Amino acid sequence: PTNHQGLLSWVEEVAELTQPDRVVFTDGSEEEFQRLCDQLVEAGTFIRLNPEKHKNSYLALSDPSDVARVASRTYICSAKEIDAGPTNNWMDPGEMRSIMKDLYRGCMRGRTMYVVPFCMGPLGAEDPKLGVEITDSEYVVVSMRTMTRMGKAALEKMGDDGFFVKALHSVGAPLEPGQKDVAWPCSETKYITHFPETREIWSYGSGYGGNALLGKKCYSLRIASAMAHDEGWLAEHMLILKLISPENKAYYFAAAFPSACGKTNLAMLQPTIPGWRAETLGDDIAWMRFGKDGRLYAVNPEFGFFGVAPGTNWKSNPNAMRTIAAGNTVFTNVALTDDGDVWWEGLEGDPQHLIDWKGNDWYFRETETNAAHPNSRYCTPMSQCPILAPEWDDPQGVPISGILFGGRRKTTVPLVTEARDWQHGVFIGATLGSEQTNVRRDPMAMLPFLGYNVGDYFQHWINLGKHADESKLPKVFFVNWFRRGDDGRFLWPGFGENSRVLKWIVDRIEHKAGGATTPIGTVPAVEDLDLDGLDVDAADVAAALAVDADEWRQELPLIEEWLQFVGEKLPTGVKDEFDALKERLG
Ligand SMILES: [Zn+2]
Ligand SMILES: [Zn+2]
Repeated sequence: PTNHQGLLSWVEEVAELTQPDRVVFTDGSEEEFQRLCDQLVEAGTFIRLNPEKHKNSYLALSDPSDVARVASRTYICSAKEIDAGPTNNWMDPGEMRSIMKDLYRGCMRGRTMYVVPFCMGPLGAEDPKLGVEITDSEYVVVSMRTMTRMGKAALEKMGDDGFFVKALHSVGAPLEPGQKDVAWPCSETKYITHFPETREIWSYGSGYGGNALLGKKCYSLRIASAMAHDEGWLAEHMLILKLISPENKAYYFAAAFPSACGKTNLAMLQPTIPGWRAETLGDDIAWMRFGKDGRLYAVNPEFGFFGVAPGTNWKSNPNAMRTIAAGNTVFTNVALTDDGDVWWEGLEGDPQHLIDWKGNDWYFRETETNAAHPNSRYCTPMSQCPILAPEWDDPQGVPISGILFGGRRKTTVPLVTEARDWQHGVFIGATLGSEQTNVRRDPMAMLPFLGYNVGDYFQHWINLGKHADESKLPKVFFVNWFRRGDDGRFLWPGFGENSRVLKWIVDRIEHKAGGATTPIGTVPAVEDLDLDGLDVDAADVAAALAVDADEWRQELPLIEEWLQFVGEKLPTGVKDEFDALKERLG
């Protein structure tokens, strides 16, 4: 019962409303972490995994109704609907508060209310962005300890009157005295609400992932994008990659991809060409701000990895596997092996029997249901990653040389393209297309995560570049690892071989590589790429890099219909780039 009167007043007001059995301020210590884990094992929420294979690690199985972030229940409650905009779900904030305050009344009966102080980004910073999550979920507390810098240090940073993001959460499952709880409490009624003006997050009904770990997307992207809008910086859905060349020079890249585009594989790249090395500072969120020298510097505001498990394996991402191998991990909805290890679809091992994510027996080449839930997760400290860059915890961040945007496209979009200038780069991000069941637009990979109007967000990107030293700005590139030939072959082998594309990108930044001037930007010819040691058909690489005018003419009305959907706040500068592309295509 410490504080910081503003924090204490808020906690008292919330507890008065939700009526928990007791209030606990968390300190982030190892002692606390093990105590909370013991209680989770006792509740059945966790089982302890075999410590010989994952030290200090646990498996949680969720209610099948609560297995993912729920976009349709996620809201931006700005004072005016336009400031939420077409990529957001809006409700009048007074109306929303009436609904949610009703839901929160008595919602924590029979439960401990945890008050969880945390810092987004390195503690060493001057004004770090601070938050406090109030939650009635012990699972949330433990995962927040991994995903953020949680506890004592953060609370100290708040001082006696420091600003912090108020983040309120309940699973919405009050208990009567002596009532037996379930392993994974939740509600059929869910809201994940953001109040951008006041920098507040209110979540109810889910204990899962981005709905409940309020640093993960709610703070990192939604609230932070609104802060960045007002304060002159960028909060983005980007991995941060450090690439080191044979001359032993480091280059930092920030890269945004939508889901199902192999983003984690790239973040933990093992280059396949001699003399090139890669290290990571993060694989999800990047916060970028101009430094004194006029360059853009990136910091990872998170402290852990929260990755989709299925598809992660030794043969495609051994670095992720090695990070997980060091333990201290909470797994959610993966399968349990006979020796207390874990498994998920895509992983090596061919286990003959498993217990699946619903607690049922599963048998190899027999059971027709997935052993792990398709959205199952590992939650693991970043500090364990064997290719973690030494700069990972530097509050000054790292200077960004290139910003990459990527998506999955069978046709049309070449393997790599460089923007003509910053404004063109913004257009390339703003019109990022990726395959859906045909092409979904996911601008900067932020479609579900913007804290304000998408058009205003594009204008913000435009403004930051206009007012910057142009020579200091990151160069912008678009990458498509997934282009296919008419017969369905993959034109580019991908994975570690993506290091060859990254080498072209570095060389372009240094003016040491050429390329063709095409209507869509600068695109290398096959001979501009290092394919030495790579058994690939040059004709396939040529096809991967082709820019076909007829294909791009068909792309135009898709882009135009997206730009119309962006609505009244679409920047003139984005429309300018559309018009210029159309003119160049002829
Ligand atoms: Zn994802
Ligand atoms: Zn992500």
